[PDB]
Amino acid sequence: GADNIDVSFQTILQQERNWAGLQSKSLKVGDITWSYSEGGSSTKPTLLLIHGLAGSRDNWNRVAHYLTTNYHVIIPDLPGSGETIVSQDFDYSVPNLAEKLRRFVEAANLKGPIHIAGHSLGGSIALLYAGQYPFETKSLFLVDSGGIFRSANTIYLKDPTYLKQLLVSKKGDFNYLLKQTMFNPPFIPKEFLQAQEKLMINQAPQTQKLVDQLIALNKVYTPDSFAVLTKTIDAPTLILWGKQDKIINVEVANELKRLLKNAQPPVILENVGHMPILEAEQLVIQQYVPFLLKVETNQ
Repeated sequence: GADNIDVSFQTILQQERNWAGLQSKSLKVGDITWSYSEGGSSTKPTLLLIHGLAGSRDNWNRVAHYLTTNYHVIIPDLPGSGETIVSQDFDYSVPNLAEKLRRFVEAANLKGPIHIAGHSLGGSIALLYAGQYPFETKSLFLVDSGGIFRSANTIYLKDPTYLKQLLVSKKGDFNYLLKQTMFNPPFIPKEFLQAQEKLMINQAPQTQKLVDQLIALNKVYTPDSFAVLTKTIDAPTLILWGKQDKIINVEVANELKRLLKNAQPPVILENVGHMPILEAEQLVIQQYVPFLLKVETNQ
């Protein structure tokens, strides 16, 4: 008819980043070409936002929109995601992702203690970063974070081989993934869903490598190992969960609270799944902005 919309999905992503007050940047650090979003004034406190498995920097756009006015926001595409380029034989283990993220923070010249937020696998990376670089970590915000828990009660945590069922490798897989990761998914036009699914299918060989590394990491380390790591983290911490999270059960939020010395009581969002940053961004910001103000005042 007379009202056809003809647009590239990449142009849509560009417009959403602009709406969030972000611009796309690139930085070569060793053998990695990092793709990242950056917003806000360099005079403002630095915030590093870390996405999860098979995600991308754009997962944080809805939340970042509320932070780029008063904060200096940095959102990288991790190896295996978005436009970040790595070697064909890259090491996708969580320890290597945390160490290479530190090299990126250094090369991006983001000095002093920085506020760090992590979603899902991003939360696991944020925890390792906070433990290895405590004087470089101003605060921690864990959104349905991974880890190795005694209170684990999902098939994905009990046997990470089940993470292979969440891989997007063929048409229709993205709809299956959304049904497992979200309880209140946002509005996603069918045409946008299909475009996003295709990008994930293109990254599938890398996601498979990440998953295999995660399976091997879970065989090596235990909840005892995780307790040793969390014992070393003194950073003030905010924990937020979706009550309906099918990937990492909500009981784990209380375990993280018990394990982290300076963690606040967890925020549990009713009718929200594993991705509050896309399912309830205004409710996430309602908690995170007063937390950041409190940490800034106490410093």
